[PDB]
Amino acid sequence: MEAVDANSLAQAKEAAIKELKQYGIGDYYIKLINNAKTVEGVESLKNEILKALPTE
Repeated sequence: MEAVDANSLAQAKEAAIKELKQYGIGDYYIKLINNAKTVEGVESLKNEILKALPTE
C-alpha cells in the first residue's frame, strides 16, 4: 500500500510466467517465481532459468 510496488511486482512474475508457458519450461519455475517477495529477482529468476535451462 505504498503506491504501486505490489502491482508492478505481480506483473514481473505474472508476465514472467507467461514466458515459461510460452517457452514450455516446467511449472516449477512458474511457481518458484510467485514464491519471491521482491520483483527484481522474480523477473530475472525465470529469465535466468532460461539462460541455462538444459542444466545438470
